[PDB]
Order: sequence, then structure tokens, then C-alpha cells
Amino acid sequence: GLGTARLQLVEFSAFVEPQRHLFVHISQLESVDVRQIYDKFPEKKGGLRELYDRGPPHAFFLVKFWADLNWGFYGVSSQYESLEHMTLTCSSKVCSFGKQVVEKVETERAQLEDGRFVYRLLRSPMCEYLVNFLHKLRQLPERYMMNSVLENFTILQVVTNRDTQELLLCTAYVFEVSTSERGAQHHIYRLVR
Ligand SMILES: O=C(Nc1ccccc1)N1CCN(C(=O)c2cccc(OCCC3CCCCC3)c2)CC1
Repeated sequence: GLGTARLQLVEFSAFVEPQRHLFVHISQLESVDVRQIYDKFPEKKGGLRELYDRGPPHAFFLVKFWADLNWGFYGVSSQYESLEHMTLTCSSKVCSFGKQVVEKVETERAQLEDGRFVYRLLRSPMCEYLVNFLHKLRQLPERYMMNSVLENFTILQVVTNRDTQELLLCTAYVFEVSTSERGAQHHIYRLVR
């Protein structure tokens, strides 16, 4: 789906609870040129461009969400799996108008489960910054204003092998807002050059 032979994303949701509301969701394939988006993330201090050339190009993905912003615990869940036992490092960078405003580094060790190696991060507190961002966003009176604010906002996520530092996955996230009758949606694209 979204990943490599070495690491597969199986689940991802961002949500709010009081039986829950998913802002965005991936459950479990066209291409895009990293060129079109180079200016959206950190300029050169280890951006989509420093990263992309260092390889390996098959690891880079673009994900466009159409978030459901009509609706408590603010959480994110993710689940990866692999056939090799690793400890994963996950750098997340939140970028607003190109400026990196947040960097988060997390770690997760493989748990063996049903012949596979599973990496789970279930109901982790959503970042301070995105929660507050969400509360300002929901008050805009028109979807096209939400999209205007969001066209300046991206998240770049880099998952590496912690004990080798091989890059396993690098995802760039861009966002729009869906309406009510259509809920969340995404499209996973592949970053080429
Ligand atoms: O896998 C993770 N850690 C991990 C730890 C060890 C090993 C592997 C992985 N994660 C934690 C960090 N993550 C995010 O902060 C994040 C990324 C994309 C969307 C998002 O929320 C969407 C909320 C807003 C966005 C703006 C308006 C619309 C809704 C949050 C991603 C998941």
C-alpha cells in the first residue's frame, strides 16, 4: 500500500474522542514529482530535498488528506509491520509557510505477533500544536478559507532504522478539508524525479 518490502504502514488515524471522530485515516498507484513540492518543506536543513537524493527513492511518498473538520481526547494511532526485527526512529516535522515549527522524534520497538513484526503507537496524545491548530481551523466559516490556511501547512515524516539509520519511509503530508457528506479521504502518491 504505502511502504517498502522492509516496512509497511498498516494503519493511521488522527481523531478526537468524547465512538470517535477521525480527522484523517489510512486503512489496510499514481506518481508525483518531488519537484512540484520542494518549496513546501524545510529549505535545505534536511528537507524533502536533502533527504530525497540521499536515497533510496522508492521510500518516499506523498499523501494528500481531505480532513473531516466537523464535530474530548485528541489522539493519533499508527501501526507498521515488517519481516525484520528493528527498532524504528520517527522524525516528524510540522512546517507552516515553509518554516519548520515543530520537530518530534519518537521511537518504537518491534513486537512479534502472528509471524510478523508489528510496530504500534496507539492513542498517543496528539501534538500540542496540531490540537490548537485544529481549534482555530474549525471556526473558519467556509471550507475555502480552511483550504487557504491549509495550503501553507505540511508535515514531513521520516522513519529510519534506529540501529543502522537506513531510511525506511519518508512521507510528505498535505491537507485540504472535505465536506460533511463525504468524510475523510486520502490519496497516496509516489515521489519520483
Ligand atoms: O506514526 C507516528 N509516530 C511513529 C512513532 C514511531 C514509529 C513510527 C511512527 N505518528 C505520530 C506523529 N504524526 C503526526 O503528528 C501527524 C501526521 C499526519 C497527520 C496528523 O494529524 C492530522 C491532524 C491535522 C493535521 C492538520 C489539519 C488536519 C488534521 C498527525 C504521525 C503519526
